[PDB]
Amino acid sequence: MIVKHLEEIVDTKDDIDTTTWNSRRLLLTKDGMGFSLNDTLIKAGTETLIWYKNHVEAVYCIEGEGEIEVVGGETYPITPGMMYALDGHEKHYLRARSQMRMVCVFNPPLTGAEVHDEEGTYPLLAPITDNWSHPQFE
Ligand SMILES: CC1=N[C@H](C(=O)O)CCN1
Ligand SMILES: [Fe+3]
Repeated sequence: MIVKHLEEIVDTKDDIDTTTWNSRRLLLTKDGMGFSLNDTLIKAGTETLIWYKNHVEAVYCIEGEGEIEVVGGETYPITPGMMYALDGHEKHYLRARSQMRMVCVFNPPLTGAEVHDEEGTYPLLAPITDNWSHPQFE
């Protein structure tokens, strides 16, 4: 039996932060379920190109608005309750207008290595700057 909680996973090694998303890993390869499961926040304003050549992924949007454009296919608006699945290993752009909370399922499981690698993703547009700077720490 396995029990976890999002509020324990955030700000933790299972919460992987990138320029365009924040991925809270719920079931890992270690957990041995046959799939990985996470809760990903795609940040407002971002664009990411995505292509998983070695996995199929299901995505279920429970918050926010955006779209997914399939390279060589259609463009599908994302809203709460929309779900898409890349059974065809589709190359695609993922765009968030507001922050999107996505529940995600990978088959086979992603590994910590692939997540940290950012295997299959290419972030193209980051969120707008909050006036921050690396050499500024005031
Ligand atoms: C569609 C997507 N999957 C990744 C994941 O759930 O690991 C998060 C970033 N975006
Ligand atoms: Fe995706």
